[PDB]
Amino acid sequence: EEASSTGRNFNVEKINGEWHTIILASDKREKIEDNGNFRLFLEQIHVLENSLVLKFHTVRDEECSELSMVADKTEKAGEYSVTYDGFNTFTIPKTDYDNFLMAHLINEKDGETFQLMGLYGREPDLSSDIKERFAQLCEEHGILRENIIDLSNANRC
Ligand SMILES: CC[C@@H](C)c1nccs1
Repeated sequence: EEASSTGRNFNVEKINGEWHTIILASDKREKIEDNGNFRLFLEQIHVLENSLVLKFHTVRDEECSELSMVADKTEKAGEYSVTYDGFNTFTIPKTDYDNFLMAHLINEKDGETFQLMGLYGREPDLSSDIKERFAQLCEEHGILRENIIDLSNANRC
């Protein structure tokens, strides 16, 4: 079972748990890049009453650093915000709770805006079909093949 966060049938409860950064794509590649700060490796989701705790790490030349953020429930169902290098809101366009998770986020800081999508898996790697499916969704959001980065095997600390 597939579900949207927007969807009337979404069980947030099941987003809970261990997740993995498999692919990131941005509108602004630099964010996704080597010393970029949207370059985050999801570690786990702890679902809360109205919030979500996301613990991730960042990696500057193979050394990792742990970071936890609290995204909260905005008024719009399935959507949340979190304050990070400006103001961010995100949704989960697609998930199957047990294997993959796809996100869509909107960073808006100082009048400047950028789009970021990610493919997260329950395991460090997902199939080429998913990556591909994840790849056609980004194209429909205006992000090109040169803007998608597969972190599937660098996602390990
Ligand atoms: C900053 C929030 C981005 C990176 C995401 N984390 C997991 C769901 S969306």
